[PDB]
Formats: sequence, structure tokens, C-alpha cells
Amino acid sequence: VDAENQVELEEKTRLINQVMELQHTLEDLSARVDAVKEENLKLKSENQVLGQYIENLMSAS
Amino acid sequence: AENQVELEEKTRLINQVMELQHTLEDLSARVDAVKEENLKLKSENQVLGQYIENLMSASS
Repeated sequence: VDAENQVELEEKTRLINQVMELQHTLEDLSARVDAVKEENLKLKSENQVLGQYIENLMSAS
Repeated sequence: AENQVELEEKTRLINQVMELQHTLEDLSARVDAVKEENLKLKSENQVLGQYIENLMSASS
């Protein structure tokens, strides 16, 4: 009777915490996104420049 | 009737959890793809770098 409403209350509490944690996890992640795509573009630039230099050193032989 | 109202509330709550899980699963898959490629590129640039400093440290 009132023991069923306390099961349901405890169940909703657990789901509510889950929404909170999910939304936090999701925020941390969305804020890390641009620093990851930025690094990716750097590394692609370095890679291209390095490969191109190796092409020139090797052709000089 | 009143039990139907409490179940709708719980369903909007469950739905919120599911949608947040979906959004997070997608995003973290995307970011992990990019992070995996970054690791591959750091590994590759180190190989190229080391090779340059060898060809140059041979003609010096």
C-alpha cells in the first residue's frame, strides 16, 4: 500500500540519478570534442609535411 | 486511471535515460574513432621523424 509507493519512489530516484550522471558524462565529452578534432588536424599536417620531406631527401640519392 | 498517470511519468523518465544513452553512445563512438586515428598518427609521425633524423645523421 504505502510499501509499494516507496518501491516506486526508490526506483524513480535511481533513474533520476542516472539521468544526472548521463548528462554530466555527456557534457564532459562535448567539451573535449574540439580539442580532439584540433589535434587530429595538427597530426595530419605534420604527417603530410614529414612524408613530403622524406620524399625529397630520398630523391636526392 | 491514477495508476496510468504515474506510469506515464515513469515512462517519460525512462525515455530520458534511453535517449541520453543513445546520444552518448553515438558521440563517444565518434570521438573514439578520432582518438584512435590520433594515436595511429602519433605513432606514424614518430616513425617518419626517426627516419629523417637517421638519414640526416648519416650525411653529417
